Amino acid sequence: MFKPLPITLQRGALRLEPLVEADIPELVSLAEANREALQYMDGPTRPDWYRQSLAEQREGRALPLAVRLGVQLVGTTRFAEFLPALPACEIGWTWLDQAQHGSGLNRMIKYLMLKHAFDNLRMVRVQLSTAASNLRAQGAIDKLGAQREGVLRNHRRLAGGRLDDTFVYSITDHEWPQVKAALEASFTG
Amino acid sequence: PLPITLQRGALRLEPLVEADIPELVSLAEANREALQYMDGPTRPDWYRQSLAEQREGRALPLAVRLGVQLVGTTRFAEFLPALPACEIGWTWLDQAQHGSGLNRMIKYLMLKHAFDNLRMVRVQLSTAASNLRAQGAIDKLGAQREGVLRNHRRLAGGRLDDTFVYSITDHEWPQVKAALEASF
Repeated sequence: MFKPLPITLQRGALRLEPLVEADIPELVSLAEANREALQYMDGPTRPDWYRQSLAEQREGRALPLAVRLGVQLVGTTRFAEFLPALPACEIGWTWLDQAQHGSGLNRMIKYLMLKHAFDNLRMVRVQLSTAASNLRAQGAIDKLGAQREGVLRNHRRLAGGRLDDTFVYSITDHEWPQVKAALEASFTG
Repeated sequence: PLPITLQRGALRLEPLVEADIPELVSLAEANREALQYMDGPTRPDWYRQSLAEQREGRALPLAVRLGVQLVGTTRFAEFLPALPACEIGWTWLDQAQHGSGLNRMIKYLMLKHAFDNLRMVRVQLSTAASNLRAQGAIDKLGAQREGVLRNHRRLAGGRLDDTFVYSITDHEWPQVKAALEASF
């Protein structure tokens, strides 16, 4: 019996709050201005993508989050692919407005969600995955301390519809205390 | 995903229906011993769960018949419609078919349907890291190990275990098909 509940996470001006329908126009618009950075995820420029993340939430298959800095929307991320009997999930489907590319915002987001996943939901496993072609995301997930677990062939389509492989990484609950220590050792006080 | 009938001589795979569940549960209870894991074949809700996913477009569970006789079940699940891709698994057969090769011909029929009818680019298979038997059967299919997912499943007694994930791409399918055919 695992049922995910809505969560807001904060640190300073950074707030992760449950995605609602009233956010979709602004997020779609911001994603479109970030079209070229989104070449490795197919969906964030279409309104349907956010409606389907809300549908999955309605069946308790996801907790999609809007990312705000102060008042302004800045992007999205989600917990998803719940394995309720473990419990396990996946974190990803993240994008940020290019004004935040390289400020440690992405790493702070993964930290907040990882901590919530392991410390509060007692996940035994958090999966992270990305396109085989998305080298930047592979390096950021490695620096998280996740371990690559495999490469799934012909497993996703990029923005043009080209077939790509998927790199799959995970953190287990027993290694999380070490991962957590190293992540918080990396944050500016 | 849509209902469908796959056949090969006496072997027939057809969509699972609620009316088959009593006989399948009963037949698995006669094979209780031979089912360490999985958890499922003795539980009617395990079958109804798969029927429910089918109404949501997420699984295609099949009754396995030899002639008119129900001998087991198997399914397609984990659909990725944009690729398209899926997983085949959740197979069990009563012990009269143990070591008879029916398992591999079932996989042959299912893999044919996924690649040659549905034109999938990826068929996934997986098993517990502790299930050495199922690993050897998957190897002999020619499926290539792709990943080891840690803490990815609970075994029948509840303990955490890793999952070995394998796949067959569409380009490997010709050779997989020929090697399956040669072994019949």
